[PDB]
Amino acid sequence: GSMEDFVRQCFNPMIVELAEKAMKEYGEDPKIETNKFAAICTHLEVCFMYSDGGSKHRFEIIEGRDRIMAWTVVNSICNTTGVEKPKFLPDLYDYKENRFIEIGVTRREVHIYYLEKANKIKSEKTHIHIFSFTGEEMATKADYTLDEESRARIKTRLFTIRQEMASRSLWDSFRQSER
Ligand SMILES: CCCCC(=O)C1=C(O)C(=O)c2c(O)c(O)cc(O)c2C1=O
Ligand SMILES: [Cl-]
Ligand SMILES: [Mg+2]
Ligand SMILES: [Mn+2]
Repeated sequence: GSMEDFVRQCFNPMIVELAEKAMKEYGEDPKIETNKFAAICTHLEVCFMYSDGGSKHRFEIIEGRDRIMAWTVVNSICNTTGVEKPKFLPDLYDYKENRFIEIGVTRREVHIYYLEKANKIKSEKTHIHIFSFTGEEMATKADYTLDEESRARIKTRLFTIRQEMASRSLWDSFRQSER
């Protein structure tokens, strides 16, 4: 109950509505699966923060879009470059280094998640980039895409959430709840 409260206090209304949508599409109730709610909100925020990271329109956002537009963006980019169309929707496209990006956000250790992602997606083409709430980060062939300045600004936001969750005692539960 106080997590739902937190979610609507801490996150911008656009992120909140996108999350509710994304959850209801799998039949999960945000008022009930409140730890998934917060987890989705955070993932989306990082995506949006990451996309502002570098040069102006360095990145095309794919996450947060409906499936048709999402795929329109993908199919369009593979048609005009020739980079292998992926088997799943990624999170961004990097116009500077011509590759898609999967972004992950983990409550566990950053190596455990990176493994699951790598095996989950296969397609050697795409890029992975994990963040934690404790400031850890792991990237594909250790290539961190953004500059250290913008990267820290994300990890700093992720920490404050961890703290502000802990402040309301919600964190202990939120950390055990990742599947
Ligand atoms: C299990 C198969 C279902 C697909 C799914 O729910 C996910 C996404 O669409 C997605 O876009 C996604 C991230 O972007 C992500 O960073 C972590 C994830 O765990 C997911 C997902 O798990
Ligand atoms: Cl807000
Ligand atoms: Mg969007
Ligand atoms: Mn992702």
